[PDB]
Amino acid sequence: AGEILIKGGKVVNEDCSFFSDVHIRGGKIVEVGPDLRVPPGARVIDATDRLVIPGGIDTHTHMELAFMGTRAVDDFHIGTKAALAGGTTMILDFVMTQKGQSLLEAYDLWRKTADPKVCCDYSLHVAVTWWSDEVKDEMRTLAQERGVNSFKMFMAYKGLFMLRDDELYAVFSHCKEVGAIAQVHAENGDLIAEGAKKMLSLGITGPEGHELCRPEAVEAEATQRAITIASAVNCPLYVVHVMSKSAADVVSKARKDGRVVFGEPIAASLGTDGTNYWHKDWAHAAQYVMGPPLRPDPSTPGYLMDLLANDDLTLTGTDNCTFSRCQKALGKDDFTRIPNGVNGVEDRMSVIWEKGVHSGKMDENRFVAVTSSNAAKIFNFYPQKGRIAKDSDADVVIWDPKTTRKISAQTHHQAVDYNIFEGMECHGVPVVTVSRGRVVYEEGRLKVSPGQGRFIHRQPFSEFVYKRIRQRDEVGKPAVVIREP
Amino acid sequence: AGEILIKGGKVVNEDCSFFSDVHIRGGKIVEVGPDLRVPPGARVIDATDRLVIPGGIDTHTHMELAFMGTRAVDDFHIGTKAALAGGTTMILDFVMTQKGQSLLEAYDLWRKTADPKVCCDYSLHVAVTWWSDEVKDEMRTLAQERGVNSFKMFMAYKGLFMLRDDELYAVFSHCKEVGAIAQVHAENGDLIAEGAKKMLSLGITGPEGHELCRPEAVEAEATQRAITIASAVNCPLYVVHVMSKSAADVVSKARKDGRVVFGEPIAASLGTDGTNYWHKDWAHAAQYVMGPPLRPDPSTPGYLMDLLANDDLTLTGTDNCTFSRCQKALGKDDFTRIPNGVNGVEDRMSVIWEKGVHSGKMDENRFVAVTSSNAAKIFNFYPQKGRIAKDSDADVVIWDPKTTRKISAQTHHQAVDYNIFEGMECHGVPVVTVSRGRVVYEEGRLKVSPGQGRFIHRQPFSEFVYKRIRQRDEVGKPAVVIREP
Amino acid sequence: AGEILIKGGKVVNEDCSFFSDVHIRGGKIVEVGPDLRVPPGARVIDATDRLVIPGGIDTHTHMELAFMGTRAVDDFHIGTKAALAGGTTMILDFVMTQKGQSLLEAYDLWRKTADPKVCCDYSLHVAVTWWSDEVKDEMRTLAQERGVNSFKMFMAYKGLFMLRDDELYAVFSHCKEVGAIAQVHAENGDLIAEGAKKMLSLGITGPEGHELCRPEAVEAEATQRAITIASAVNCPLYVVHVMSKSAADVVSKARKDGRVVFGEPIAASLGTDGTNYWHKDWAHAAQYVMGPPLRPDPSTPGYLMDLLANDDLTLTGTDNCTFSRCQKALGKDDFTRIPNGVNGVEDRMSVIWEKGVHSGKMDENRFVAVTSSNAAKIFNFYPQKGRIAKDSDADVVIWDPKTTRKISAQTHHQAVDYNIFEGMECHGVPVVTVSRGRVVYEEGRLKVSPGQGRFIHRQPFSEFVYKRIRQRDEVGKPAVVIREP
Amino acid sequence: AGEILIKGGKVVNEDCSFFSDVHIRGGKIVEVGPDLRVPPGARVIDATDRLVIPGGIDTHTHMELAFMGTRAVDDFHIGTKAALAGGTTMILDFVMTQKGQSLLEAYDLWRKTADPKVCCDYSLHVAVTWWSDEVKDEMRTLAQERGVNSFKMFMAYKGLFMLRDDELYAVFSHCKEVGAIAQVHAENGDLIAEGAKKMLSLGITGPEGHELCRPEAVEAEATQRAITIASAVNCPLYVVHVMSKSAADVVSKARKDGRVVFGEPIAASLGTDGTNYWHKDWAHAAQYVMGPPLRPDPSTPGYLMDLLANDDLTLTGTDNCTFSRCQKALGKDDFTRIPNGVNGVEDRMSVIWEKGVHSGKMDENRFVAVTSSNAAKIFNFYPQKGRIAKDSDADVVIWDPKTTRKISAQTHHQAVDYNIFEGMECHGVPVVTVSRGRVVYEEGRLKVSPGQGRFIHRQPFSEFVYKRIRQRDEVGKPAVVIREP
Ligand SMILES: NC(=O)NCCC(=O)O
Ligand SMILES: NC(=O)NCCC(=O)O
Ligand SMILES: NC(=O)NCCC(=O)O
Ligand SMILES: NC(=O)NCCC(=O)O
Ligand SMILES: [Zn+2]
Ligand SMILES: [Zn+2]
Ligand SMILES: [Zn+2]
Ligand SMILES: [Zn+2]
Ligand SMILES: [Zn+2]
Ligand SMILES: [Zn+2]
Ligand SMILES: [Zn+2]
Ligand SMILES: [Zn+2]
Repeated sequence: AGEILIKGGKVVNEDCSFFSDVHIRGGKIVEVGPDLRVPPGARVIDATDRLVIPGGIDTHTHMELAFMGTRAVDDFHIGTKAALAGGTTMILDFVMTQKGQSLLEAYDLWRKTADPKVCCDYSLHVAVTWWSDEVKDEMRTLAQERGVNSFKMFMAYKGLFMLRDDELYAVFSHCKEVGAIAQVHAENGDLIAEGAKKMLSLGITGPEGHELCRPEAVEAEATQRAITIASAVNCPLYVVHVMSKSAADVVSKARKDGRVVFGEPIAASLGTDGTNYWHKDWAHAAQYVMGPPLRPDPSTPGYLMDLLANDDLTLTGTDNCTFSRCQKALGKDDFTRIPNGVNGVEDRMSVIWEKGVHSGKMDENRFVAVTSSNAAKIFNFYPQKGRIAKDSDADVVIWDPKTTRKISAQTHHQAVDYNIFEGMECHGVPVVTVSRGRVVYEEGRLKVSPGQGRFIHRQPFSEFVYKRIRQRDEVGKPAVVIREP
Repeated sequence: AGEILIKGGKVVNEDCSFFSDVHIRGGKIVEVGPDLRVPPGARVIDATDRLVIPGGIDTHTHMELAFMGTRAVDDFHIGTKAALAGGTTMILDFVMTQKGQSLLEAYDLWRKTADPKVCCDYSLHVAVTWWSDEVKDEMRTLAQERGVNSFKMFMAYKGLFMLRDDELYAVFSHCKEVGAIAQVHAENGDLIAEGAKKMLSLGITGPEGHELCRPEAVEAEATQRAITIASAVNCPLYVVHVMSKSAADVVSKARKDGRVVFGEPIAASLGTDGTNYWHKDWAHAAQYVMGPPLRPDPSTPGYLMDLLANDDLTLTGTDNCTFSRCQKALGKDDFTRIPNGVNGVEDRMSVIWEKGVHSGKMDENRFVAVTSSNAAKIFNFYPQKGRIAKDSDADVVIWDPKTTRKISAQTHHQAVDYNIFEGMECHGVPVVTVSRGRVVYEEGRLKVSPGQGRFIHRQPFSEFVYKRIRQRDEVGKPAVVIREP
Repeated sequence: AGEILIKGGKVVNEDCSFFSDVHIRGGKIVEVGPDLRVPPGARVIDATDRLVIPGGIDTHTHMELAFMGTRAVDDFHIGTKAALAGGTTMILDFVMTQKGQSLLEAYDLWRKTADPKVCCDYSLHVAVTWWSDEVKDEMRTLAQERGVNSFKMFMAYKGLFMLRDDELYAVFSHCKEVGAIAQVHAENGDLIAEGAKKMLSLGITGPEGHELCRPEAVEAEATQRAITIASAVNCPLYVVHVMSKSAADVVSKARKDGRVVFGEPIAASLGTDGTNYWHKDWAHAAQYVMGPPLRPDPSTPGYLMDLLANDDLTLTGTDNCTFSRCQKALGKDDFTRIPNGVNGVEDRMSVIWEKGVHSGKMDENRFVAVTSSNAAKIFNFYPQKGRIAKDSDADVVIWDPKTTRKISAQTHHQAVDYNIFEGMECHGVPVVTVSRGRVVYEEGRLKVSPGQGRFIHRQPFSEFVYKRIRQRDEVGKPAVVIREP
Repeated sequence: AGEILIKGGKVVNEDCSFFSDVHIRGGKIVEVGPDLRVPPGARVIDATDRLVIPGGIDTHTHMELAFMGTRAVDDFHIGTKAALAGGTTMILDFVMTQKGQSLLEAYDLWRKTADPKVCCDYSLHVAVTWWSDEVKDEMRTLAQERGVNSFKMFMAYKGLFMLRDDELYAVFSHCKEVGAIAQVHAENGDLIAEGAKKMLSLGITGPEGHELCRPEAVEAEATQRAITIASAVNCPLYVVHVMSKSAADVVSKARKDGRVVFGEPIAASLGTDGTNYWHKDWAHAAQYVMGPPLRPDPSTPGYLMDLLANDDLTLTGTDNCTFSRCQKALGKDDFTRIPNGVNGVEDRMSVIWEKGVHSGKMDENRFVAVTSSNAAKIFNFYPQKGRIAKDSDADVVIWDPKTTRKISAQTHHQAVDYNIFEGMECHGVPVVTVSRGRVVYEEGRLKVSPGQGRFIHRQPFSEFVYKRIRQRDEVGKPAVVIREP
């Protein structure tokens, strides 16, 4: 069996917190309540003075992605181990289909790579990086049979992944038809391409050139544009890696205006800023390079945390896409060649707790919402995950909100040899991680086998995403004026 | 016993909706799950094609209030009956303590009046309409022993209930000390007093004078002021009856800015507008008169519903404070003498469903949040109410979202002889109402006895309200700069 | 000679108003001051109780444009006559170069058509409707030798005039190089194309389909996008025909943010709204059809006037592009075939005075700014026009602000057989119009000859437009961080 | 006579810039034009490579004010000398009438003190620090006979100058009746009083306590409140010393909304920030203390300059109210006793040029608007001052925009022994200052006699301020609905 009783702790769900024990049997939570009996043989995890929360769900990872010449060093095995050590029990990774390549082939290739390696549960989003009848069919198959209800489109990466407004319109229309959510990388790829060309011609080859060629206006513009096209076809939209105040404000305004759109800041944009691109040490600066870039306005991470607290922004991922110091160095003379991507999978939970809960910006319940529950709602497996309740999956973290840990590449479990949060002292430590009903992390040690985690198959038409869309299809149809001919 | 099994319906909570039966025994929900056994003797309510939702909680009523010369016609008995017929199973009414009068006496007087009459559960807020050592002591007693964690302060009603900024500061400080929430009637009472004097001198004695003397700037101003004072003392704030776009925007901005404040639109401001004050029929116009007034900008109710959907605004009441046609007529020659107050207790649920869910602005789950769950969270009895779950109170409504009912003073159960929503066709009908585990409304008929309802005693420091306040007390203390003398 | 002395009136300039006579000799104002001597032979125009203002400058006309199959009925001759009768003494018309056609040929063709016909002064903007080395050269020639410092680009009209973001970037870059201002028609042409296709498939063929296929989000999106690209290249930008609140707000925000951008509402969007597209009479509805469309939110024209008063919006034109009732009827069965364009050249001045000055939104001086002075500043001939002062051109209107005139296609001087402002009672009447130092309109009668007006040759680098751009070129250059290799 | 010909320079007015000489005779500009003849005897000031601009007008000074126990060290003599040396040729100083004291007596006392000492022209605003029939009469006399059209009211300084909302309403009403503009010190005096009491009890006695007791919310709140009351009585309003982003945004929103209100940032809030209150050196920190305080958000001065460039904010003063290092030291142990006030009169022009024009935020013409022209328009002597034109007063500065000067208490002409802009390198130097047609400053040396300057008597109903107010009185009267009784 493996029975666990988590005793003495305070359960924290998105709605409220309460003292109760949690009885885990066979991969599931089978009872939640005060003073539960320890069945003979069951292991007791003593959660006295700890919070018992749903494991974190990272909506946004790229484990071992082949990108910009080289492949990310955190792979599905190490990446999921590092996740677990940081209190994160599921990741959602992007199938980065190449232009002209079958989405089903790319999906198959990702499942073959990840299935034997993941140490925690996971699922996949599929990038739609070109358009045709075939992609159209494949999206339906993915949504109805392969357990994927999220497709990722790019407005940046000109020549590589970018789609133009007419194609986004079509793609978004078909997302709505198959009951998928549309995710977008929202930056203006034409401005980025011109921008970088210009920074290089001016001899600005360092990482400050990377930020200067695509300042936050370029992100805010494409964010509004994506929302507008999606609003025109009544397709639900998800803006991945919101990095800037102005893009966050676009999302905030559109939601207030009743648009079905969700904004996802990431640990990087919540925990540090882009002043690091101006560091005198080139290696240090390059560590932070990713698209969109972190912003040189120091008030950014605090502001994004305030909007995350208030639900202008709704949930978090990390965009974990790591490259070692010697891989980043590929762009020593030209920032367009630094492989883009930062760490976060392991530290997300502590970073958000320290910058969001300890700071007084959000409460512990909103913390659960924005680290697991909302991901489960949008991507369609709530309350199977994201809630401590009978019948839910036993993905559970015992959390110490009072003790601190200092984040350091010297003690972290990620494969990357630096950490963008190097030195940060965070309140909020994952003391014990349970995944699929097994203790996989405790006393600073991991106990898990590659392949122990499972792919989570999801159904389309997630209710949290589609119930308003469908009611608007029914009452928001345009009408003709009846006239004499 | 009275056992009820509600079978075949779809349960709708704030987080998600799911098919399940609900077993009610002894005033409580004792089981929720699929295909439950009907125990011998238990009555089955067939909820096939219906939603099974928590009963509505009206945060804002004034049943039989003696006000402006006369007393409201809907009393605790008829008012709670009408509530039940409209799908609302709890009301929170205001103890309107007079200036210089003991808050404990006023509280006692309200409990004596309401206890033998209420047909559904209820609780009370207490108005703090003057300030002194005695009021200070009485507030502590109310909060610690009398089950009241909400105190109501007025920035309008000059000469009558109004408090100045220094007194609000003190009052708000002491609310924070006793773990109460501060509610405010946010209009500038000095502008209202000057405004009305001016409208009368210009011979504008009709109800249009009532709105013109205190247009929405006057509400927005006092709303910002209340938020600022409350932010200065770190006291949680609740703005009652938000009537206008601009005041709603103040609340929306303050929350985005991380201020602990909640905004409560009411059915009136969600379901109609203030163009009615300009109606050629004086009686018709006077029906809508209340403070703050409904606004002549027709886009108002739709905008307030959009902000309620997005959580800029968080929950709803009705400010039910009804006066018959012949009572309103007291101000035939002078709008300052029309007793202020409109209906809503009965129609709130259908009005919000039609204007909010049927319109596609919010989903059924957000509907439960803004009609019961959030009230229970703020006023500190969740999930005892506001949730369909084992151990919760059996206050449950079987709801038909597809059928319409037309609202009319001819068919309504309120004592008042008109209805501000006269003629409105609403999708969303309460077909069966269960209160304290008894069927009190079914087949258009009420079956309930005055006194059947119970006063709900609450504890202070509601966690949903105070967890951020307390963390800010711990990390947001101002520090001195250490200097050589 | 033709000497005129305008006596007894109050001169109104953009900065202030003052009593003075104005002495006109040889096409120029040669003296302004109190109690001027009447030289023997000079005609006195008695301006007692009248304002003496600079003639209106219409920044935005399409006289006799061949468009959507047919050509506008108001031609350079009738159009300029109608302008004069309405108090407007200069128009700036768009050379609508076709895709692949020489801009110089189109320019020559417009000068040949207009020179022998105009009855008042005029100048030209040139549309850049495709991109290449040749267009690049021609733009330089136009700017340096042909008196044109304004080029017009389209984000709408897919297949016809539309340019993509990379081309706008290049085009805007070259505008900056030649010291021109970039004008943009800011709507998303991909959304319009999809939108219309969809409205037709739903059998919405009436004019309401025209507005519904491109609601204001589509305008606001492209407006932000244009501003962003122009900000990226430091090119000054001008947004023509701002029709909606949301697009106006984009412009307002960008200016507050220090972006060099100007917004131009037109008489149509200041004086009426798009509810007319829903009129039961098809002919009536089609009268209002133009791109972007007038908006069905009735608060629009008032809001645009408030932003024009506050300088969020800076100056006005009419987009005068008129088609008779039988020409509009070309789209009786399909709104995509209604020739787009409304009237305004004649009524602009009275419409803006009535809706802006008489309403109390702006003063008479701001009225001069937004009807002549700012056009002269941006398009680079101030104070030669747009000011009553010694040495300025004698384009002068004697204006009665107190008397009303009702606008009617029955009394107007435009060739079109209807008027979108039909029935409007406007305070503010042009009683006498002086153009090039000659009385061309008085006692309701026109006295002017086709060809009397002159083309105004302008120089590039208008100081009002470029002084900030050039200082930013000097201090806003991006810098490299100096690092060890 | 004293004739001066200023030759070879570029004249810069609010509307445009142009090459011309300026002929000065007898205190007036008597001709402006190219290549003017030098009359025998006239002194030529060679303005080759210089701008010739209207002298600066400082709307906001307190020369030798007795305040908080002691009197400001810059008096009318030294203060006006320092003004002249900085390119400022007029100051408007506040008659600080004490509570219960005759406004006419205070006015007389200020004229007696200033008349024999001023070295440049000046005028006065009168503070209305209490309310009664007598103050009412005195305000009329001041406005009609004493040349004052601006009255200053306080929402801060509880116990000392503060007025409550009902009194502001009355005061603002009477300002409108006498054709005066209402100026307000907009901070919530009740919050300040509580705030400071709290900071002291926590042992925060340093200048950081001064800012922390009244953060920018306290300013923004009172700013909105003042605007609302003034909007209710249709009285034009002027918000003095706007110090914070949020208060500036209130003003910006109200103007966009068509409210007649003007915002005046000062040199301090445009040129430095409130991080200085946290300096380890107490003397340094105390130098910056004034009400409202400078703000610790470093983006503030840049943001205020952007809103000044865009006309959200309209004109500038300095609030010059200086106290020596040993006078500031009066509050060594208690920040409530540091005499409030900073320097600026001398450096305003260079500070604004460097931070506003050199930075690319505004052009030279907007610079003239916000340093002289708008003050002259609002306070009612334009174009007698604020314009280089025939008949205007010869208050003229020859300005070098290319050379820098470093500001230092070691080289400045103010009496105060420190400078809040210490060390700042500003482009933009006043090389020659002409006041009343005499060279009073050249080659770094002053040549002027105490009493040479004149008091400027103004008339009420300034047109720039009142033309919209009066039109709204005529068309914005509320109407009754006509009903059967
Ligand atoms: N961009 C980046 O740096 N991380 C992942 C690649 C992407 O999605 O943009
Ligand atoms: N105002 C009103 O009309 N209803 C209740 C009384 C109040 O709270 O203002
Ligand atoms: N569009 C329109 O209706 N008038 C002129 C053509 C254009 O510029 O769009
Ligand atoms: N406050 C200040 O520091 N300067 C002048 C006094 C005032 O007006 O507030
Ligand atoms: Zn991305
Ligand atoms: Zn990514
Ligand atoms: Zn109230
Ligand atoms: Zn109430
Ligand atoms: Zn156009
Ligand atoms: Zn046009
Ligand atoms: Zn002040
Ligand atoms: Zn002052």
